[PDB]
Amino acid sequence: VNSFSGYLKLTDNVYIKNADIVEEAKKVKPTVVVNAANVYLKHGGGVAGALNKATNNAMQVESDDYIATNGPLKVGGSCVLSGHNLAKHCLHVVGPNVNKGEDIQLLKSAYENFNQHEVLLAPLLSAGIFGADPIHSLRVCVDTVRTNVYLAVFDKNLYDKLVSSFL
Ligand SMILES: Cc1ccc([C@@H]2C[C@@H](C)CCN2C(=O)c2ncnc3[nH]ccc23)o1
Repeated sequence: VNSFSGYLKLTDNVYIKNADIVEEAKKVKPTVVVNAANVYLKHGGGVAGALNKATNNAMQVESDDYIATNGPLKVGGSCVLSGHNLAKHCLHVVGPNVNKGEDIQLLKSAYENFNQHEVLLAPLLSAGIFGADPIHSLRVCVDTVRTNVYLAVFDKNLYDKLVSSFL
């Protein structure tokens, strides 16, 4: 039993809710919140900008030190950093950004990072300002992630479409 509330169950291990991931993280304090990161960990907008704003920019400060030491992530890759006031840990995962021309096949590699964590609160990777079809992202999630994932979808209209079209 865990504290996630109000989710629709899609499969054995994937759950979905119309929610603001920032507000959901603030209430649940999950072990892991996933950030929709880029390779530079520049948290300017979308989910990343919102998560970073909620940490009062502490996420960005920590991320800049990470990059200065380690260099950029790979598209499809991830790193574990602090969850600050939102979660124990933040798993920064880089899905391909279609608006930069990155290969959508890398979306499966991106979701594979979730399998290193037993339970996660997450957005749909490569959705929103990353330009991919969220219906496709949900399909890849379900077919790739084997651990327990709680997906927060900010847009109510999109949430209803994802549910109604789910196979
Ligand atoms: C066109 C459009 C607008 C928004 C989005 C994306 C994808 C859709 C499918 C879900 C919501 N989205 C997020 O990025 C998101 N999700 C959860 N919590 C968030 N908090 C701040 C942003 C945010 O796409």
